[PDB]
Amino acid sequence: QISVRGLAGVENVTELKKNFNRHLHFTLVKDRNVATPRDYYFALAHTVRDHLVGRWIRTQQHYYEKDPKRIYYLSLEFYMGRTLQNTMVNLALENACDEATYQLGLDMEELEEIEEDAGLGNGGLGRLAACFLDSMATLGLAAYGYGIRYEFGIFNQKICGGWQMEEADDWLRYGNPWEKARPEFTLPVHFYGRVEHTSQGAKWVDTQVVLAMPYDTPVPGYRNNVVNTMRLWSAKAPNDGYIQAVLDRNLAENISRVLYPNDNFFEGKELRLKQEYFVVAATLQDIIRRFKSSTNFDAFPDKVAIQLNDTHPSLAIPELMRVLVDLERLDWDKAWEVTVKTCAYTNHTVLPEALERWPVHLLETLLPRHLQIIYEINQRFLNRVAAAFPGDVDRLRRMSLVEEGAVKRINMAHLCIAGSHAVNGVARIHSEILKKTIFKDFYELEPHKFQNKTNGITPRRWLVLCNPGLAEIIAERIGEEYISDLDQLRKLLSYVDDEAFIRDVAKVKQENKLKFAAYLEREYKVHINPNSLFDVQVKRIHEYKRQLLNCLHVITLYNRIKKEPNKFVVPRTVMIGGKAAPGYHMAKMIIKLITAIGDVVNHDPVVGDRLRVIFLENYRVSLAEKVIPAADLSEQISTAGTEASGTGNMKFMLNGALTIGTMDGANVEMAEEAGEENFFIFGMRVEDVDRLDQRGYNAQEYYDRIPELRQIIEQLSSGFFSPKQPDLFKDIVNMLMHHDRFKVFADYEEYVKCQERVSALYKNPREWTRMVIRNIATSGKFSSDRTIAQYAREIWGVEPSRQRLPA
Amino acid sequence: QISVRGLAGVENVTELKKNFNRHLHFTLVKDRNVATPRDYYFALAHTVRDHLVGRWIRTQQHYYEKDPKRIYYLSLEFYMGRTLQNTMVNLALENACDEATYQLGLDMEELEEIEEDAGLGNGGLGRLAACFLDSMATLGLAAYGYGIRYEFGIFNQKICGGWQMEEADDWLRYGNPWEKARPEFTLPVHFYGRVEHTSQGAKWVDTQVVLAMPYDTPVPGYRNNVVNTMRLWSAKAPNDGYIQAVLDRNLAENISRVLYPNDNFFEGKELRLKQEYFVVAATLQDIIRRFKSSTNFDAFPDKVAIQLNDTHPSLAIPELMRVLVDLERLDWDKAWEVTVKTCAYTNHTVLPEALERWPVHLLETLLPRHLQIIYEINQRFLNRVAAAFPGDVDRLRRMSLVEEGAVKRINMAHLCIAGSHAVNGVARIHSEILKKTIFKDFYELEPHKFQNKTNGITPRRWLVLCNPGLAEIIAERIGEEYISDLDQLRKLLSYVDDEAFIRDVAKVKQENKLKFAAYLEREYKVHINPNSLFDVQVKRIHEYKRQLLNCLHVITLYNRIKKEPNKFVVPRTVMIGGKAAPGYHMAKMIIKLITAIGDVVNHDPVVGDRLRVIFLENYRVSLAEKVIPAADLSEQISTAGTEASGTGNMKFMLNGALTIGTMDGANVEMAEEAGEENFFIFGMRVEDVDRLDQRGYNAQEYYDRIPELRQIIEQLSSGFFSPKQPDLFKDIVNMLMHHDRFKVFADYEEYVKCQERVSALYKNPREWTRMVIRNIATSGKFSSDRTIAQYAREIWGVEPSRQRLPA
Ligand SMILES: N=C1NC(=O)[C@]2(O[C@H](CO)[C@@H](O)[C@H](O)[C@H]2O)S1
Ligand SMILES: N=C1NC(=O)[C@]2(O[C@H](CO)[C@@H](O)[C@H](O)[C@H]2O)S1
Ligand SMILES: *Cc1c(COP(=O)(O)O)cnc(C)c1O
Ligand SMILES: *Cc1c(COP(=O)(O)O)cnc(C)c1O
Repeated sequence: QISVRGLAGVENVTELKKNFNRHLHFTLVKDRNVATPRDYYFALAHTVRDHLVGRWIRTQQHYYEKDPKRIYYLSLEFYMGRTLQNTMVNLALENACDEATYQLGLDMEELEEIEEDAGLGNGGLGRLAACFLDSMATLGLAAYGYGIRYEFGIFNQKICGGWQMEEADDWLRYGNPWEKARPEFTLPVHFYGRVEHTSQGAKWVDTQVVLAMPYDTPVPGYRNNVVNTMRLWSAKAPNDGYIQAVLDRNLAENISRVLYPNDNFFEGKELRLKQEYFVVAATLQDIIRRFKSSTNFDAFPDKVAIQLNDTHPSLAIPELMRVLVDLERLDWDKAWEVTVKTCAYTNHTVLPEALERWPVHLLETLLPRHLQIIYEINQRFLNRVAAAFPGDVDRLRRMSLVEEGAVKRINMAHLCIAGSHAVNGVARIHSEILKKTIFKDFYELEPHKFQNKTNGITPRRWLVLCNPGLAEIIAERIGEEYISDLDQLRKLLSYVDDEAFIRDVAKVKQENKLKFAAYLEREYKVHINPNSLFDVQVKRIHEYKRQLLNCLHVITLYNRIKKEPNKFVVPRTVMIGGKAAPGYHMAKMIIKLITAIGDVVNHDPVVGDRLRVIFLENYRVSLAEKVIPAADLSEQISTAGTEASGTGNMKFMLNGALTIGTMDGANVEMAEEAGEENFFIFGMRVEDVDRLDQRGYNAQEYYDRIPELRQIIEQLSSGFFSPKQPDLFKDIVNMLMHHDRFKVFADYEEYVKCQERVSALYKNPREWTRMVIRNIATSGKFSSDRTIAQYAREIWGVEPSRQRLPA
Repeated sequence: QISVRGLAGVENVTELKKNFNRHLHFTLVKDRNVATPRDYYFALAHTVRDHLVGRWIRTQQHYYEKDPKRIYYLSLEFYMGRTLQNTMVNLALENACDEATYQLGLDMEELEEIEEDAGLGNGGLGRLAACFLDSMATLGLAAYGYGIRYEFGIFNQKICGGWQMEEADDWLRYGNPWEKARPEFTLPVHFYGRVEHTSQGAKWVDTQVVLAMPYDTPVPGYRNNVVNTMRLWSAKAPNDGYIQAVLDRNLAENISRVLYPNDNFFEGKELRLKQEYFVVAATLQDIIRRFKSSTNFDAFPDKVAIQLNDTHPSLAIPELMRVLVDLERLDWDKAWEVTVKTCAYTNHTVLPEALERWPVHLLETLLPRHLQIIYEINQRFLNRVAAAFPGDVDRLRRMSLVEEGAVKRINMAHLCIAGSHAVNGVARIHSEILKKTIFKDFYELEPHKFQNKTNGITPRRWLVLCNPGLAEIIAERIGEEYISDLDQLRKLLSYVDDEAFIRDVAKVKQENKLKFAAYLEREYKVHINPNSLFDVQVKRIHEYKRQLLNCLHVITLYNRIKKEPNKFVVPRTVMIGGKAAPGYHMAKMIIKLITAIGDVVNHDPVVGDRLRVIFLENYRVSLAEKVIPAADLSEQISTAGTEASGTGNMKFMLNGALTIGTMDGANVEMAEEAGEENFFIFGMRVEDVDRLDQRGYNAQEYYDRIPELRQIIEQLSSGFFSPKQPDLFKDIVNMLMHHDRFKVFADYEEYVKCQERVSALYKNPREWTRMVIRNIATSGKFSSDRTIAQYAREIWGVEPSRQRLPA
């Protein structure tokens, strides 16, 4: 149908139909009379998977022959979403499969909806790892993603009576056709025990053993025949009254059972620590095995890079030291040099509650030898600090890996900086914040370590896959090369006055909105005006992200309409979605507030179809692929200094929405790329937030001086949005008035004014679309191909390549 | 190579090689450079599995079109063993696959050894169900085996310091290529809750739900293109703080986690009761669904037969009543008629400790509605008894389903008899014992219900598969038809004086013994004389089976040699193997005694290679396939009246061993078929045991009057076989002298004398072999094809067929 989806060659289509029928018969053991839509999905998945296999085997043997430096991306989260369409896109099989399935009397898009998301992440950090794997494969890097194969991923969210309920995400229930179990590469992981000091050195003994069984998933590059591996570990009990002993195997296997559902919040639970060590211990043995199968560990950093995704895999540092010192018998100083040159650390947030600080008593019991190694690292590190800054005793305590207090804790971020040759933030403003505030001491000691690597998103999933209509009209003008060279979108600036292109851009958006409006009615029986401005905020629910600020604007619009009902206003559909961590009460109250506002606004006859408020249930990767292409306005409204980067922001920019946002995270760079005239910027800058903190934030001041704000708070308190439970939102009001860390009231006036300017521009379709074209055209910097190329050249010391392997 | 293994056609071999390479590449994602022997096994298994699929689909659609009466064999155990070779044998693919793999540079027998046993049974009862599935498919019956897919089967036995250690049988670790998950047929099973009585009847409410997910395994008939299904249920939690809630899903899923390892012993544990209801509830819903997809339940017994394998699935009776009365709204009397005509019950033992008697308080809590239905059944049943035998109040209490006492219990055997139209024992003597003793009251009320169905074994697995050499020399004389018509072996009687046949029979045995003697040295580094008489007792370790009587003989032989070292004796290798239930102390002591005797006997220089005692570790189906063909003497020495049938006995008879045995179980019929002159019969008959019980068994009498026996007991007590632990076997001696339920001493003299006659005959190879030929020739009755044909005609009301479906 459309060119960017590839060729539907007669032979290809014939062969796909044949192999589809083969799998339906031999693999699924079905015939067309009893086959369910799910059977058809699986037959297609197996058919597409067959085309990966040759390339996968050839890629891995190519790496063995050439022996390039290997990149190991360690993460507790990989938010992959669905795999079928992505694989077709990267293998240029989409049109052929569409044709093949059409000839068999099937609708391929219907089959695609059957696939479960691989929801092995919480949000942005997990999704970044997924985009990164795609870009590493597309750039021909010998890269491996290493993580945990959670039996249960991020919970499915149901909304009951306006409240979030959590349901287990049993994503493996029907099987996963993409993974290949590799039980032959099973490795032991040790826990507990004690340290014995001998003549030959330290020995870690009397441990409990859990087995780590790997499952490999292929990661195809974009039309380059490279297929890399994501290896995820699953916990298995070793095979050594009777019934209870067998049942108790569950205890060991619980390590890989479930993803911790906390976004930007540290929970110091033992099971989480076990997960972190489990992935690190299994992965490092695998790395070392692969390295030896190429004694001389001097060359280890030349053949191995380990990227630590946040501090979650920080135990890699002392584990690598443990193996090199206790098992390989290297001297400490040599082992340390190898470790530092091998490891690099990426920080993803400065929120204090997100920082991992593990109680010493936990490490003492679970990982006694690692604790010893951490103390040794700390002593040697602090000796360097003392030598560089003689007499500065407070710096010593500020920089220590060990935090003193009620309970002693290890600061894992400090461990990561000490043990890595490179430390990066994920957007320019964030990386500057790291050097100026939380890691200032470390920057002063080792400034060469500190870098920036601004985040990105893969344009395969986030344009070609989710928005083929837009990909096509772009390709019609500038060709297909931009899909793996997103900077080429700049060429679209010469079409900003092109009447045909303006018309096409606007038509594609309208089509996307109609499709999404239909999806809502079918799957959720809710009716929306497709001619309204689609105002979308989708991301995890958190105070710092300020869904509450959005809520205040929505209530402002509602109150203004009620005050002057017969005055024209630009119709809006305000869509908010995202999951709250199960134990985060305020986030759950925010979800309830949004639905409560919807209940009032959506049933007020005077409002009509001029304002609608919808809570998008179960926001996840597959839903992002639907809603983002349909959005007109992207809400990126975190308090300045809190969103390290954001990546949702980049997705909306690429898909033809305009952005209303603070100068926070990557928004700063997005505005810089597009021009501030083409961005709806409002609110405090970081410096303004600092000034307010110095004199003290008093929310009452804003309440006292802004009558429209006062009205809203009075409505909330009095039970306007909760008639039968008048005090339901008192916690929200109390927080806003007395304990608001994120200064919601301080940005309210500028936000509302800025939103009026959004409405003004939307009334002029042509100028709206021209500004959109200016955004899409300057979105190139935010390709994860650019991000990964920078990691490769500036941290890993390897050169990317766009050359293809033989098919 | 040999004809009974089928044709190796050039096209077949070419196609098998092609599909093998296809699976290695696409299914296993390997190439020949990195492929492990296990990968090669899986490639072959998938290749052979492909040939089942068409036949499997066609068989099931054939049953749908013809709508024959369906047979449902309900069992908690299916001891399947390995599947690869069996499938090849039944599809006539063995030689073709051997050729194909040979041309690829692989040894097929080596690949076969990689497959794990499906050890979903304890021993004889579980293996009977497996043989029965094979025969039902071979006889073209529309039959389904229904059970539980245990994650862990019968434990792997290791011997450490002469003691049994148990290891978890993680049989699914590398995957099971034979099964197909059918998540679309998942069914809810209910537990706990309470009964509510309404105007519309009883309602079972507030239950906890566990999901039952079926996995289907194909069961191929012998070269008839029939492929039936064994459906095994796996327990799954439904999808509805957070972390602990997810982890607690394990509790529901524990139902299908592990096989209870008790052989002939009832353990009244709640988890076991849950397993029993789980299989029954899921299976009956599946049966009813299939029945409705052909309201009028009058025809239910014409289209459905349910065979209860022991009392383990006895809850089928009240569950069927529950569904018919509570859900389908049939009146009680009609529901009962349907239930009785649908259900039939097979009793497998009379040992009192094996009988299921469930505490009422357990049923009350777990299955409150079933308890109510059981009481109602009991009241109506006892009203019939009272009417038939007026005034006989003791009969009423003897026949009650409810047993009074300290704890009230339900007698599940009584429930089964009341609710079934047919009750059978498993050998003629056993069925007579049922009518004369334990179910005498029931027989008097309903004599028409009571039947015999003498057990059998499948000659596919137990001759063609495990002993191709013997199958071939038989086929050379009388053709191949005997493999599905075992009565044709009678034709071998006309070769009993044929010098060539005598030579061939003896050569095949010698070859089997050499092969097994080699297996011992390779896998267990133990050296045995292959010219010795192979004296084998393999079966679960139990007092009633009297491994101890064997031990007494072995020590007698040893003492006689030590007394007259330079006298000639027929050399023997005495092999004993089998598992003990983990909580059965005496059985574990027996294993320790056997190894302790071996330690002394095997290292005594004066004995030399004249006597060896070996404990066969980890006795299981795959080991039975090796040792049984190598055996000369089969030990079947249970106390008369205790072994309901035995089936190991039949396996040895078919494979050219002579039998030393009591007149117990099927031994009686085996002796009857072969002639008592061709059997080594010894010991008390049932009537003799009864006489001894009447006057009281005094073991001291035998100790006092048999000096050879006295010496052995003195050796045991004094520490001759345990120097460093002199009193190790005091429990054994104490039991033998004072608390021996199985009268070991009473059969000692006759056993030893009988064993002397065995040795005498073995010294005359020609006459030994002629007697062997007379056994093999009369083994036809003990084909499970004969057994199943009798079930079909006399219980299920269906006609077997040897006609083949189209290929
Ligand atoms: N636990 C986190 N989750 C995120 O999304 C974080 O990482 C993302 C990827 O770098 C960033 O874009 C987000 O700003 C940050 O909150 S940190
Ligand atoms: N729990 C049991 N295990 C058996 O082997 C039993 O059933 C077999 C099959 O009918 C019989 O051959 C055995 O004699 C009997 O012990 S009963
Ligand atoms: C991109 C993405 C995120 C991150 O969005 P932000 O707005 O940057 O927080 C979260 N969840 C999903 C499902 C995503 O696709
Ligand atoms: C046949 C068989 C049995 C039953 O043997 P008996 O001697 O009848 O108790 C037990 N275990 C296995 C593995 C078998 O193959």
